[PDB]
Amino acid sequence: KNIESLFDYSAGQFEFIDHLLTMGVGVHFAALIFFLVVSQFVAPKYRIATALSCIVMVSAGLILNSQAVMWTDAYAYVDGSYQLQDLTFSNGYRYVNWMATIPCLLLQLLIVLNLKGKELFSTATWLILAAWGMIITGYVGQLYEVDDIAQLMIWGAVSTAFFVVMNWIVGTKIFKNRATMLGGTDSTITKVFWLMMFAWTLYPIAYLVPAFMNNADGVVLRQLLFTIADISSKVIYGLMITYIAIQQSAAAGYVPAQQALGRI
Ligand SMILES: *C/C=C(C)/C=C/C=C(C)/C=C/C1=C(C)CCCC1(C)C
Ligand SMILES: CCCCCCCC/C=C/CCCCCCCC(=O)O
Ligand SMILES: CCCCCCCC/C=C\CCCCCCCC(=O)O
Ligand SMILES: [Cl-]
Ligand SMILES: [Cl-]
Repeated sequence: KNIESLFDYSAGQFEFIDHLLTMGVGVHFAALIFFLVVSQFVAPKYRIATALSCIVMVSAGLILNSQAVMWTDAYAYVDGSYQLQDLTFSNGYRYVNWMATIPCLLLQLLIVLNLKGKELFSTATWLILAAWGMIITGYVGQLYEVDDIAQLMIWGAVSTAFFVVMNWIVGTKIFKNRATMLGGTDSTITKVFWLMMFAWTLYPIAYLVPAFMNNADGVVLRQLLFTIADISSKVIYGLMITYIAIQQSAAAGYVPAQQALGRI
C-alpha cells in the first residue's frame, strides 16, 4: 500500500536509506545517555521532563532500529539492484509510535511551562486527544498513498485540522505561561515554540511525497525528511527542554543545578 514497495533501488539509494536510519539510532541513543546523566541536576518538579526525553530517545531509537532491520529484511541485491523480497517495508509503524512519542513531547513542554494540578491534566488531555486525532487520520490517509491519492489528500486535510488546533493550544499555553518562567527561560521557550512549528511541519511534507515525487528518489527524500524532523523534534527539542529545566531549577535554588551550571 506504500510507495516504497513500487520500486527497485540502486545500491546507492538502498545504502543511503540504511545509513540514515542507522545514524538516527545512534544519535538518539547517544542523547539518551546525555539526558540520563544530566537528570541528577534537575529539581524534582521538572525531573519528569528530562525523564520523558529519555523515554522518547529509546522509543524513537527503537522505531528507527526496527525500520532499519525491516529495510534490510525486505530487499536483496538481485540482478544489479535491490529488489523487494517476501517481507515488506512500511512507514506505518512510525505512525503507531507517534501515539506514544507525541504525548511525551507535549507533556515535557507543559512541565517546564510550570503547569500543575487541574490545568496540567486538562491541557494534557486536550493536547493528547488532538494529537491522536491527527495521527490516526494521517495513518488512515497514508494507506491510500498508492491506490487513491485523492483520499490521501482529504484524510491529510482532516489531520492538518487537528495539527493546527494542537499547535494553537501549544502556542496559547506557551505565550500565556512564558511570564511564569525563571532564569531567562521565558526567552528560551519562545524559541522552543518555533522549533516545534518548523520540525513538526516536516512530517506532513513527507506525507505528501507520494503526491509530488512518486519515484525511488522520493522514497529517499521522505526518509531524509523524517531524519531531519526526528532529530530536530526529539533530540534538539529535548536538549532545549532539559536546558530550560536545569536553568529554572538553578533559579529556584536547587543546588545541584546551580553547581552543574557553574562548572560549565
Ligand atoms: C517525533 C515525532 C513527531 C514530532 C511526529 C510528528 C508528526 C506530525 C506533526 C504529523 C503530522 C501529520 C499531518 C500534519 C497531516 C498529514 C499526516 C500526519 C501524520 C503526517
Ligand atoms: C538536524 C539535521 C539532521 C540532518 C540529518 C541528515 C544528515 C545526512 C544528510 C544527507 C546529505 C545528502 C547526501 C546525498 C544523497 C545522495 C542521493 C542518493 O544517491 O540517494
Ligand atoms: C551507530 C551510528 C552512529 C553513532 C553516532 C554517534 C555520534 C553521536 C553524535 C551526537 C548525538 C547527539 C547527543 C548530543 C548530546 C549533547 C551534546 C551537547 O552537549 O552539545
Ligand atoms: Cl522542585
Ligand atoms: Cl517516534
